[PDB]
Amino acid sequence: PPGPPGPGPRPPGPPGPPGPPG
Amino acid sequence: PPGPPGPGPRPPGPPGPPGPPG
Amino acid sequence: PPGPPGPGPRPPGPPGPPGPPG
Repeated sequence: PPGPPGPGPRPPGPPGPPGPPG
Repeated sequence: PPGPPGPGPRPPGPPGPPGPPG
Repeated sequence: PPGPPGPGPRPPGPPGPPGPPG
């Protein structure tokens, strides 16, 4: 008969924007 | 009596922080 | 049969580049 559903593993986000202007 | 359990797929994280001060 | 698949948790991205000089 049918089995129950199996959560997957945890990639990184993209880089942040450039820092504060000097 | 049930079948065996089915892991799901691995999303990307949020943007990184702003970089260091200029 | 085995059940259906179970998505996992979403790291923050790296810091951005240095801010522009001023």
